[PDB]
Amino acid sequence: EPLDDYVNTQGASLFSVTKKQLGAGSIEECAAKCEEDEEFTCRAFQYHSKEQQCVIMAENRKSSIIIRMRDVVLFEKKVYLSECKTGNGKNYRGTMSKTKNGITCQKWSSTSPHRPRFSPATHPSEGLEENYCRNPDNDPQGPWCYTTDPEKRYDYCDILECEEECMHCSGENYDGKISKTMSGLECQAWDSQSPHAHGYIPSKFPNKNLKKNYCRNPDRELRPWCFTTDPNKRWELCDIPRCTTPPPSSGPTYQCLKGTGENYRGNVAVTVSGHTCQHWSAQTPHTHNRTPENFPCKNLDENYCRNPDGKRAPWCHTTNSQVRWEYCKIPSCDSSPVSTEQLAPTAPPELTPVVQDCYHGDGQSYRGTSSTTTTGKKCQSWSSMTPHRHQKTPENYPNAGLTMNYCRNPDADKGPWCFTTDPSVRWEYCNLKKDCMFGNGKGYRGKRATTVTGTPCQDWAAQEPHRHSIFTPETNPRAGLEKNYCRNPDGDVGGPWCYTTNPRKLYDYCDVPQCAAPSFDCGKPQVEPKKCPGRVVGGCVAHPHSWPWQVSLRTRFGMHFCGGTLISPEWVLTAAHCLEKSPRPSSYKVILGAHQEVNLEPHVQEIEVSRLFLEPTRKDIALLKLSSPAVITDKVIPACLPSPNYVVADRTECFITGWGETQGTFGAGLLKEAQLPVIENKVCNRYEFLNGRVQSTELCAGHLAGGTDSCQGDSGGPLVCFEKDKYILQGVTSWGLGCARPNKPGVYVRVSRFVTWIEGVMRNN
Repeated sequence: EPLDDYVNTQGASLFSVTKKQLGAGSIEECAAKCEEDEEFTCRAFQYHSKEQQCVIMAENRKSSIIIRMRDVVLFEKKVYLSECKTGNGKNYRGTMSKTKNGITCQKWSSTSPHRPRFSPATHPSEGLEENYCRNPDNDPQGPWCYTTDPEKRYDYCDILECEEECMHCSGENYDGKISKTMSGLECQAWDSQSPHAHGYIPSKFPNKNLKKNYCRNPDRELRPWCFTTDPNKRWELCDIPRCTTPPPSSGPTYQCLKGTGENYRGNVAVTVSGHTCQHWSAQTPHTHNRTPENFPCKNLDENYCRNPDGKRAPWCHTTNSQVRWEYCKIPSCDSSPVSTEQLAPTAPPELTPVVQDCYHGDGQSYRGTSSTTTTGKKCQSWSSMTPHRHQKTPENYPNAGLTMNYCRNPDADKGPWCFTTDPSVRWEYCNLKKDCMFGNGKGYRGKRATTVTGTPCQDWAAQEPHRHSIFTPETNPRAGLEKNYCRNPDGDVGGPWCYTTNPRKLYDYCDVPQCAAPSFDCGKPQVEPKKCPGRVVGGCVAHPHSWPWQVSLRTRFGMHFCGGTLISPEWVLTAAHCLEKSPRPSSYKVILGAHQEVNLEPHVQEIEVSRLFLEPTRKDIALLKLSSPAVITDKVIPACLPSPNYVVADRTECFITGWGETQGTFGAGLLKEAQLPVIENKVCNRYEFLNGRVQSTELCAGHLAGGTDSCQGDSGGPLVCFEKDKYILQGVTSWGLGCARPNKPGVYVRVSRFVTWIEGVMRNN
């Protein structure tokens, strides 16, 4: 199959020895454009995917120094990662770190130990690089290394033996082939809209490796697992033949102080706390969670003790119990750690609401990612975090050429860019720089075709000038992408542009401006918005209506406890957890536009939802449809189509609009906010924490480290999809009460389960 040698964690490239450059637009086309040349089997490759420009580097991290950006990808085919062979040799590209007897980096092309068997040029495509391990001479033994010590070579210690169905070395090698279970039942597809309305096809975050249904165990359970086809068993332990080896050697170790702290040679253990601790002859008879036989020979000097994980010191036991997480504190020149890595957001709106007159045209193409602006001010010194707040720093990616005060290419989107130190623009240029649209394509039921080049583009089904195998319009057909009509697949916040009739460049815009849809569009900030990092409970801020997509859901007198969402001139979604108990007549209440509790003002929509509602089954998905049509206004925005058959994104953040209580100032008044991601598929439904206490067909949100759901008042708001570049909809925000309950969010309500009335009544009212 054309896919089965790719596994990468991304964001890198290099200042390589020699370099090469081509183009392509699809993934199967690789099998007729990349492998066909003899020049090398690419030890790194660099396909900048969004604009068909493609690159490759003749040498890699095994021989040269690194660079990084967003969308910049040191692709490394599993051949150059092949820490193995089986049988007489086939793909081995070892790099072995540290043996029983202390071998590490020394080279093939060294004439010592014995008359030179290989050097990098001695075959054109088997990679006889520096020290790095190979099966070259038809010599069938496989794992061995050339060394400073002649004594012996071929034996079954550093010959690793990957029985690939479970753990070896770090336990990351979980790319197994089996799928079967302890019960003898079988496991659900991720590959259709039945039996269940969802799938895990490869265009989602790659480190999951979720191919079809084979064993994935990313958090290392004691036995493998996943979702049974049977919705009664639902998910369960996977079951397999036995395991033994594990083929360990001297393995991995750190070269500077990111490390575990195991190597604590010290002749003491001192702290301010006490006197002395445990020589485990003291185990008589209280057994301890660590004892010396599980550290078999590791410098336990009678018993000056030795580190059991965490950081740079011992923290073991004493016959007293004051604090067991007391580490030793010996004064010495040990170490200098700092916080680390990842991400790129906190971006500015570049002053577009009536555009500040310091930008030109639609930026039709600039030789990579760039269609970018020229608003133009002062650059960031990349050896300081400066100036105004943004989520990450140069010392997150330090080896990427980021020494001196080097101006260096950051994260691709603008083209060659620098963090611009000014309120009018937060990024610009790297300091050594040499039938028309609904707007965003999602279900654009139309057929204009313009470029700024004027006339129609190419049809994406066609193979001249641009070409594809997979990405035919028919392959992604849900509202039609046929013929030479306009389609932005980005649906970009920058507006409609397309992979034009113009060959081999970024895009082109229409001849045509965006027709207006504000305050009825899916959920757009039209004045492009301010943003801040969140990850504080309740709310750091209560902004003047830049969250305008607001309905408040209220008692019979009109006191405030819930929220809500318009979805047409009469259609609405809200919560119901004050309802959700008895099928009464008109008096429970809804307000359309109060960003606040009792403190309304008369510009808000204040015709009550006299015609309350609840489903043919009572569920909190209340379409509190308006009696009348709405009285829409700019600080009171509907969502729209609450559709089934869409699916939410994953691991990234969702959001809720929050009419909850304050915590830390005045006791009542105003709406606050929460940003909150997808939870891992092994939390609620599981043996330890709960054993199945909640009905998982409702949709959640929650961090890797705490938050809320929709609190009081937050309830019922637009259940905002962060998809197709600006907010749209899946379900309604459910209930809410009880602020800040640590790491315990709650319900949001799905539409497909009750669709015959939930999407039914809202037809053309």
